[PDB]
Amino acid sequence: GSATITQDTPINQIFTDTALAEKMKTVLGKTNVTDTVSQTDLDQVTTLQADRLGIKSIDGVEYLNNLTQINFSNNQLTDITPLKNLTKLVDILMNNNQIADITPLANLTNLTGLTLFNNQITDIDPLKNLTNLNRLELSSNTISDISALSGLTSLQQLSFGNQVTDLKPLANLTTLERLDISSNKVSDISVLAKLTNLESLIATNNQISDITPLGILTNLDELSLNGNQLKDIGTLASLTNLTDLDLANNQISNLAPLSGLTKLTELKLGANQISNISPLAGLTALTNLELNENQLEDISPISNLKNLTYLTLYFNNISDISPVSSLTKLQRLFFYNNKVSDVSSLANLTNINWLSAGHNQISDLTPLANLTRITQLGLNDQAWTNAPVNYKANVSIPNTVKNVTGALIAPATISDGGSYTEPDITWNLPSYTNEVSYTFSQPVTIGKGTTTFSGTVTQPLK
Ligand SMILES: [Ca+2]
Repeated sequence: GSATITQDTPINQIFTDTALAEKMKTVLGKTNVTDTVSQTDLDQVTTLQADRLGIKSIDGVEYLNNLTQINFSNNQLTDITPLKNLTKLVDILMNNNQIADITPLANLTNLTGLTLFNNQITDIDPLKNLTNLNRLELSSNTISDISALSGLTSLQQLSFGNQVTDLKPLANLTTLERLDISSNKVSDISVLAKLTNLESLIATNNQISDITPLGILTNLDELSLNGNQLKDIGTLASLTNLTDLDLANNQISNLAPLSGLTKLTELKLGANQISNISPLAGLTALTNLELNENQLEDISPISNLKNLTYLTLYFNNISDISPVSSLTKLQRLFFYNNKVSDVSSLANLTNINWLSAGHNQISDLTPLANLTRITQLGLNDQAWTNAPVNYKANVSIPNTVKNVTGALIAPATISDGGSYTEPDITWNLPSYTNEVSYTFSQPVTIGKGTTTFSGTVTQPLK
């Protein structure tokens, strides 16, 4: 159960990997990799921090019999056979290698922490007797079967991926406080109802539609179900200790179950089917609210959310952005891809650092002029259609497009051979045309944020 050298031996004949030898030379207090070391020298090494060293082999590590902690994360390891007898090991950090075979860990029963995420592990049967584990991190592997976890009843933190469908091996792991099952193939989370000490559940990018198992998990303070197939979230009414909730990328329309979750400070509901946010009006502790990619038109319920610093509303059908004027603390406001044609209500949101409002109907930047704390800005690709007008071989309309300074922005292009003499855009149309149009395109900076303010304007002809 111990590898030893019988005579003093050069470091580079024990640690055959170039990078590891160089590291061990420093650890062992030698001045060259050809210098000899004794077994006594080797016996004094109890921890090894050898992360991000370009190590391809840990050959030699078997002679460090007294190791209790190792970090070989972010290397190029495949074979970990040298660990097989290092039974004093308590903690291993070995994420971000190319390890597939973890059979060498099977007898390391004093392990309490094991980090193996970002490897090429499928078979975790070697973990089954590591019952003193309190932390096990296996995300971003190719695990499809977690049967081996079923006896790891001291686990407090667990993550794994990326093939799992059957979570039933978790049933007896009631010591679990933090679980991350992101990026698996799970639909059935019934077993989670047994994990009543869970405080944090991250279950993103799965196939979950039924969350009724969560009903009794009232110790949850953090929950993420981003990227599933949720619609009915009635169960969440029970989870009154939630402070951070992510339900983005689902099919939710009815937010009433959230209305009593008044300890929420962060609520992420992007990419759902929400047309009404009245149930959020009482959630006044919210600082971060995401409502992008929904069916919103009216947003007046945000008016009471006075502590909002961050707000997303992009990809809705909002005409009236003005409720955001109630949010003095607002720092980031994204509402690109809406129908907003007036930003006058933003003029006093002096704390805004990030304003992103492309793909609206904005023609006049002057209300933004005193937003000098802006450091990121987006104003691309406005588009709108004027009220119809009566054809006319000779047709003329005024330019309304204003930069942040108040200056008119000259058209960049004009359709149907049309021309510009400030402020008039003038066409000569041989015969009847159903529409004419023009574009503008103006780089602009406010504060330190730079963008191009641009658009395409369509003029119907009757
Ligand atoms: Ca927070």
